[PDB]
Amino acid sequence: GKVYKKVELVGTSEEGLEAAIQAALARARKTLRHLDWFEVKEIRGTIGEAGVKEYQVVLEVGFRLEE
Amino acid sequence: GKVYKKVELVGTSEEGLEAAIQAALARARKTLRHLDWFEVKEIRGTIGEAGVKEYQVVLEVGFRLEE
Amino acid sequence: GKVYKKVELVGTSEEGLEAAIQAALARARKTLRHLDWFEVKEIRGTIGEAGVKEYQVVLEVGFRLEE
Amino acid sequence: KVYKKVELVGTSEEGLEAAIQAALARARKTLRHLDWFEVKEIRGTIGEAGVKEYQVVLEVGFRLEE
Amino acid sequence: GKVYKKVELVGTSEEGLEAAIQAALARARKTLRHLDWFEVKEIRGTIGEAGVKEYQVVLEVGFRLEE
Amino acid sequence: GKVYKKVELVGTSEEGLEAAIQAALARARKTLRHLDWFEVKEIRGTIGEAGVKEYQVVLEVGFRLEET
Amino acid sequence: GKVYKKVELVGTSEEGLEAAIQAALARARKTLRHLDWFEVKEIRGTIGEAGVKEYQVVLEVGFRLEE
Amino acid sequence: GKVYKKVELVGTSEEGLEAAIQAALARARKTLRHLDWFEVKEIRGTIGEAGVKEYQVVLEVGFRLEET
Amino acid sequence: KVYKKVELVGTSEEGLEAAIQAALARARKTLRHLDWFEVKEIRGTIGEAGVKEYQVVLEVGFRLEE
Amino acid sequence: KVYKKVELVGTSEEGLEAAIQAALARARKTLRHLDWFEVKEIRGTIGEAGVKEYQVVLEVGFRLEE
Amino acid sequence: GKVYKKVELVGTSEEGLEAAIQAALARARKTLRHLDWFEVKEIRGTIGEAGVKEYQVVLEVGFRLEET
Amino acid sequence: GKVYKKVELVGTSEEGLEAAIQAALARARKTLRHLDWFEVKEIRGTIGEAGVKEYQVVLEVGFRLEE
Ligand SMILES: Cc1cc2nc3c(=O)[nH]c(=O)nc-3n(C[C@H](O)[C@H](O)[C@H](O)COP(=O)(O)OP(=O)(O)OC[C@H]3O[C@@H](n4cnc5c(N)ncnc54)[C@H](O)[C@@H]3O)c2cc1C
Ligand SMILES: Cc1cc2nc3c(=O)[nH]c(=O)nc-3n(C[C@H](O)[C@H](O)[C@H](O)COP(=O)(O)OP(=O)(O)OC[C@H]3O[C@@H](n4cnc5c(N)ncnc54)[C@H](O)[C@@H]3O)c2cc1C
Ligand SMILES: Cc1cc2nc3c(=O)[nH]c(=O)nc-3n(C[C@H](O)[C@H](O)[C@H](O)COP(=O)(O)OP(=O)(O)OC[C@H]3O[C@@H](n4cnc5c(N)ncnc54)[C@H](O)[C@@H]3O)c2cc1C
Ligand SMILES: Cc1cc2nc3c(=O)[nH]c(=O)nc-3n(C[C@H](O)[C@H](O)[C@H](O)COP(=O)(O)OP(=O)(O)OC[C@H]3O[C@@H](n4cnc5c(N)ncnc54)[C@H](O)[C@@H]3O)c2cc1C
Ligand SMILES: Cc1cc2nc3c(=O)[nH]c(=O)nc-3n(C[C@H](O)[C@H](O)[C@H](O)COP(=O)(O)OP(=O)(O)OC[C@H]3O[C@@H](n4cnc5c(N)ncnc54)[C@H](O)[C@@H]3O)c2cc1C
Ligand SMILES: Cc1cc2nc3c(=O)[nH]c(=O)nc-3n(C[C@H](O)[C@H](O)[C@H](O)COP(=O)(O)OP(=O)(O)OC[C@H]3O[C@@H](n4cnc5c(N)ncnc54)[C@H](O)[C@@H]3O)c2cc1C
Ligand SMILES: Cc1cc2nc3c(=O)[nH]c(=O)nc-3n(C[C@H](O)[C@H](O)[C@H](O)COP(=O)(O)OP(=O)(O)OC[C@H]3O[C@@H](n4cnc5c(N)ncnc54)[C@H](O)[C@@H]3O)c2cc1C
Ligand SMILES: Cc1cc2nc3c(=O)[nH]c(=O)nc-3n(C[C@H](O)[C@H](O)[C@H](O)COP(=O)(O)OP(=O)(O)OC[C@H]3O[C@@H](n4cnc5c(N)ncnc54)[C@H](O)[C@@H]3O)c2cc1C
Ligand SMILES: Cc1cc2nc3c(=O)[nH]c(=O)nc-3n(C[C@H](O)[C@H](O)[C@H](O)COP(=O)(O)OP(=O)(O)OC[C@H]3O[C@@H](n4cnc5c(N)ncnc54)[C@H](O)[C@@H]3O)c2cc1C
Ligand SMILES: Cc1cc2nc3c(=O)[nH]c(=O)nc-3n(C[C@H](O)[C@H](O)[C@H](O)COP(=O)(O)OP(=O)(O)OC[C@H]3O[C@@H](n4cnc5c(N)ncnc54)[C@H](O)[C@@H]3O)c2cc1C
Ligand SMILES: Cc1cc2nc3c(=O)[nH]c(=O)nc-3n(C[C@H](O)[C@H](O)[C@H](O)COP(=O)(O)OP(=O)(O)OC[C@H]3O[C@@H](n4cnc5c(N)ncnc54)[C@H](O)[C@@H]3O)c2cc1C
Ligand SMILES: Cc1cc2nc3c(=O)[nH]c(=O)nc-3n(C[C@H](O)[C@H](O)[C@H](O)COP(=O)(O)OP(=O)(O)OC[C@H]3O[C@@H](n4cnc5c(N)ncnc54)[C@H](O)[C@@H]3O)c2cc1C
Ligand SMILES: [K+]
Ligand SMILES: [K+]
Ligand SMILES: [K+]
Ligand SMILES: [K+]
Repeated sequence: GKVYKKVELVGTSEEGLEAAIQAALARARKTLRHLDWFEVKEIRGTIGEAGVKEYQVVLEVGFRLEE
Repeated sequence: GKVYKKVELVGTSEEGLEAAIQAALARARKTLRHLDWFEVKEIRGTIGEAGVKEYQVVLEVGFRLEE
Repeated sequence: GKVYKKVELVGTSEEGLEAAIQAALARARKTLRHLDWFEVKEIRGTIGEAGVKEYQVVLEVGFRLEE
Repeated sequence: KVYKKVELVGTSEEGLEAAIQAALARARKTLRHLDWFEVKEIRGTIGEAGVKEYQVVLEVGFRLEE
Repeated sequence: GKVYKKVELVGTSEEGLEAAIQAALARARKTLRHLDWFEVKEIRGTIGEAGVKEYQVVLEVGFRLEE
Repeated sequence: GKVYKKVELVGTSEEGLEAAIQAALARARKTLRHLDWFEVKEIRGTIGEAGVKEYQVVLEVGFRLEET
Repeated sequence: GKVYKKVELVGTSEEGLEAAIQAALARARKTLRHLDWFEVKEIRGTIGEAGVKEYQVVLEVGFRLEE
Repeated sequence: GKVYKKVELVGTSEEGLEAAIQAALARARKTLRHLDWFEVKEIRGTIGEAGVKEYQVVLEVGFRLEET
Repeated sequence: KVYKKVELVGTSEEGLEAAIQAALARARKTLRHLDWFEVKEIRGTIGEAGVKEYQVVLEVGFRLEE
Repeated sequence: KVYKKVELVGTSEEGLEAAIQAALARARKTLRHLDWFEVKEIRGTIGEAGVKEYQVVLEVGFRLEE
Repeated sequence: GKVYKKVELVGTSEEGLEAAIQAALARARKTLRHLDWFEVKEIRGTIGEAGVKEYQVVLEVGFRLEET
Repeated sequence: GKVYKKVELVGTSEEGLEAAIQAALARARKTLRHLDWFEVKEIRGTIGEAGVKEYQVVLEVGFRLEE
């Protein structure tokens, strides 16, 4: 039947988790078609003078392949 | 001693992670008593024209059983 | 063929590990029939003035579903 | 929407798909809005002729009424 | 020495597990050369009116990279 | 009380998953006694010109050991 | 070369996940130097009349050791 | 240097966890040499009319192999 | 509130509970506000009479002073 | 910034580091802004003289162009 | 079809990781046949006055079993 | 009986894996007594102009606690 592919991306944001996820999805849309779902694999980040410097959300993005 | 039960629910929200968690907990309260804690097992979601379509947070909800 | 169900319970006891497991199984028997096996998922607990206060054993209890 | 996941173990002497079908058929007896499943484990018992009973442990997700 | 690459695909089929796996490998062959092995990561699916609707097998496909 | 042992085998077959599992169990039967249960640890395989070449199912086979 | 140490902390907040993470990082800065990165290990929490009572984020905080 | 081997056994006992572990170690001693350490992999069991029927502790037993 | 988790390995020739008690007793010597523990691993050494030393690896959580 | 992670398996008859270097060298052929790697698995093949080929499965992270 | 078996061994060496892996494979060769692949499960070791004393690599060794 | 403690360190080195492990153990010895064993949790690193820049080995170091 249909076949999907999953790519692993890492979105980042200085503001929050949702923002980091949205950033990765927005970049994905630039070159990928038929984006369907995502799975968060890891949540990490860097530390700076303001506490969190960058939130880094590692996720798998699943999209349908064309035939 | 006391015995607790853990049920697995999936809360969803178009707005964010916390909202999805709160949605699952609110639904849990409708039929379950003595809700005590929760554990997030997975964070995933669907993708749409606005990026994230639905955030889906899979969690275990622990509550005390009556004797 | 036959179908079984697994429920997740957390047995607790101030006596010890075995007692915590037994507490969960005793409560399970109150509303579940055809209890067959259990699987320990986690062993944890609270700390008191002189050591372990309450042992908490998270387990899955498997039982056969009726007709 | 809020979904719930229950854990069932389907069994069958025939094969993996049959074991999964057995669990879903029983789920349907009392659960509405069945949507997806996830296989957690595949195991089974052994007899003189090899596999006696195939056992598929799965999580079944369904939408809760609101 | 040689270097291989692994891509993550989700093969789907309404026929069964093997068919889902075969669907993923058939699509992989369309754009990937020197396909060598696969590893199943997850088996899941959707539910229909009378049982499994679509089987979905998440797998990693390993292939040798060219010069 | 009783003690069981678990051996890890990889059954293979060009036919399918069930056939691969059965191949491992058939082999275990040649030199082991009291085979009771199995647990699938991994499912993988090789690829050929027609898709799956060989299905490979990694499993643990549990059997009862004879009493002292 | 350089050597880092990782400590496990649990930040809490009644308001959200990011707030809980920031709380742990702020406490870490009180006694630790050279804070560099963090990794979320678990997200859980307590339940109250308002739904979530306390969000609890378990994280590893990595920092460089001095020589 | 030295090489060790690990075997997987499931000790059982109606008495408790420690007893189940001891049962597996006692059995390992019958045919193995240089038993050094063990690691509990899983704790499970069967259920009877009075709660736990049989405790089952799955463990890996590590032992030293004789030098070449 | 902010908590910290440390990893200790309690040991005892007696049993699992005794091993856990040993780790908690040592934790109490230098750590305040001990609240909970989580068993990470259960292992041990072997002697001529079976278990020599039971070893319980656990994480101990305690509240940090503010 | 947004990064991407690809999974490669480097191999070498020499050792672990050489296997890792092999994967990174191939990655560099088509991927820009290579930043970090994570070893997922270490395995290999066996021959008459022991290890034939060391195989290191790793994830390679790189920054995507914006 | 064909069936393989996997044994778990811990190779050790004061020299390094590769040497530890090689030690386990050399030992496996003494009593096993058709050794085909290995998988590292864990890397650990002991500590001495000069840092690492003994490297210990836990691995699974897969080999083909003879046909029925 | 005896009680041991495990600390998590990340040894780094531009020389190789063993060197990274040795760096962590050398630093550990500076403030920890009765060092006994170590367990590798992760192997990772940074990438430079011609390959691995810095190897980073995350490990747990176990040592015996004193009276
Ligand atoms: C392994 C697996 C895991 C899954 N996990 C989840 C989960 O966690 N939650 C969940 O709710 N569902 C999940 N799904 C279901 C998934 O999100 C889809 O609903 C399902 O796979 C059906 O997809 P499709 O065939 O319609 O693909 P689609 O890609 O939806 O099919 C064509 C559609 O693509 C749209 N499209 C075209 N260009 C683009 C573009 N550039 N970007 C985006 N869309 C575009 C078109 O408008 C068209 O309607 C999962 C599926 C699989 C296989
Ligand atoms: C395996 C396990 C994991 C845990 N993990 C955590 C954790 O991550 N974080 C943490 O802080 N604690 C955790 N706990 C502790 C837990 O949250 C409780 O504080 C503890 O178990 C004591 O619960 P209880 O017996 O007071 O139950 P309770 O259910 O609190 O006992 C009775 C109480 O129920 C209340 N109640 C009645 N009806 C309802 C209702 N409909 N909804 C809600 N409450 C109602 C009553 O007002 C009454 O005070 C965990 C406990 C276990 C066993
Ligand atoms: C995924 C899976 C994992 C398993 N893991 C293990 C394991 O770790 N260890 C192990 O040893 N086995 C394990 N088993 C086997 C299991 O424990 C059973 O032996 C097996 O599933 C067969 O169960 P059954 O059909 O006989 O069920 P049963 O529940 O034994 O069938 C009905 C029985 O229930 C009794 N019963 C029900 N309610 C009552 C009551 N109120 N009062 C008195 N009697 C009552 C009846 O008298 C009757 O004999 C596992 C099975 C599966 C499917
Ligand atoms: C955590 C999570 C993981 C997911 N994983 C996957 C995945 O792996 N693959 C994938 O493809 N999708 C996956 N999904 C998506 C899922 O399959 C659904 O498509 C999605 O959740 C939307 O469901 P719904 O609200 O339409 O529910 P539905 O349950 O579809 O809504 C009501 C439907 O129930 C039917 N119904 C109720 N009772 C009966 C009955 N007795 N007999 C027949 N029909 C009946 C009605 O006819 C009606 O159409 C996932 C979703 C979540 C939240
Ligand atoms: C990390 C890892 C894990 C592995 N896991 C397994 C496992 O689970 N099971 C197992 O059995 N093996 C496994 N292997 C082994 C693997 O399957 C290969 O046998 C091994 O890597 C050697 O591959 P190769 O260099 O011969 O590649 P190949 O891809 O076999 O080399 C080139 C071949 O590709 C053919 N080819 C390419 N494109 C086409 C085309 N379009 N039409 C026709 N022919 C074409 C050529 O004719 C040529 O013979 C694994 C290997 C690694 C590195
Ligand atoms: C850790 C653990 C996990 C388990 N998981 C499961 C599970 O997933 N599912 C489940 O249903 N049960 C499971 N069990 C239960 C198991 O399958 C047994 O039913 C139970 O342990 C009782 O075994 P026994 O003492 O009767 O052993 P045995 O005496 O070995 O039982 C009789 C068995 O011996 C075999 N046998 C007899 N003679 C021979 C011979 N000459 N050659 C080869 N075989 C022979 C028979 O075919 C039969 O299966 C589990 C048990 C344990 C301890
Ligand atoms: C195992 C591992 C995992 C990693 N994971 C990630 C990741 O997920 N994401 C990522 O982006 N990077 C990650 N890194 C990289 C990490 O964040 C650093 O960028 C890198 O390790 C270099 O650190 P450093 O030597 O400069 O240390 P630094 O501590 O940055 O070196 C000295 C610096 O400390 C500053 N400093 C002094 N006092 C304090 C204080 N009290 N609090 C804070 N800073 C102070 C000084 O101003 C000075 O510039 C990881 C590194 C390792 C080893
Ligand atoms: C991967 C790994 C993990 C480890 N994990 C742990 C751990 O969790 N905890 C820990 O404390 N140590 C652990 N160890 C250390 C281990 O227990 C040994 O102390 C160490 O490996 C040194 O062993 P050895 O070379 O002295 O072996 P051996 O020569 O096997 O040591 C002497 C042992 O032989 C036994 N023995 C002698 N004759 C016989 C006989 N005739 N029949 C049966 N047994 C006999 C003795 O009872 C004694 O235990 C681990 C080692 C490795 C490699
Ligand atoms: C990530 C996480 C996981 C959790 N998991 C669980 C779980 O599995 N089970 C569960 O039941 N709960 C669990 N909890 C809840 C936990 O046990 C506490 O109930 C909760 O964190 C609230 O702690 P507190 O702020 O009251 O701290 P406390 O430390 O209880 O506050 C101060 C207390 O310290 C005592 N104290 C300080 N020094 C000493 C001393 N030397 N001797 C004696 N007493 C002393 C004081 O008497 C005082 O009562 C968890 C919490 C978190 C954050
Ligand atoms: C999820 C995650 C995990 C991480 N884990 C770790 C970790 O384990 N350890 C750690 O230390 N850090 C880790 N990091 C941090 C990482 O290594 C980077 O330091 C960080 O992501 C910042 O990268 P950058 O934006 O500067 O990208 P860069 O790619 O460094 O930015 C552009 C650079 O690319 C170079 N470049 C491009 N093409 C070529 C070419 N062909 N040849 C040579 N140079 C070229 C340019 O010269 C330029 O300097 C992690 C980061 C994330 C997001
Ligand atoms: C679950 C699984 C995982 C795998 N993972 C990998 C992987 O990670 N990487 C990879 O490259 N391949 C992997 N393989 C492939 C594997 O290494 C084999 O290439 C493949 O299974 C084919 O084996 P065979 O049937 O030729 O066996 P065999 O007949 O065993 O193959 C010949 C082998 O026998 C050995 N041999 C012959 N005579 C002797 C003797 N007298 N003493 C000792 N040894 C002798 C040779 O040295 C040679 O290696 C995997 C296979 C499976 C089933
Ligand atoms: C959970 C667990 C896991 C284990 N895993 C392994 C494993 O993977 N491999 C393995 O082989 N073993 C393993 N072990 C065994 C471990 O390495 C020890 O051999 C065992 O715990 C016994 O330790 P001990 O009590 O002798 O401690 P020790 O620390 O050996 O006791 C005190 C010793 O420290 C020395 N010392 C302290 N500071 C200094 C100093 N500054 N200068 C000189 N000497 C100093 C003293 O001279 C004295 O001999 C494990 C043990 C446990 C509990
Ligand atoms: K958030
Ligand atoms: K099948
Ligand atoms: K006990
Ligand atoms: K090395």
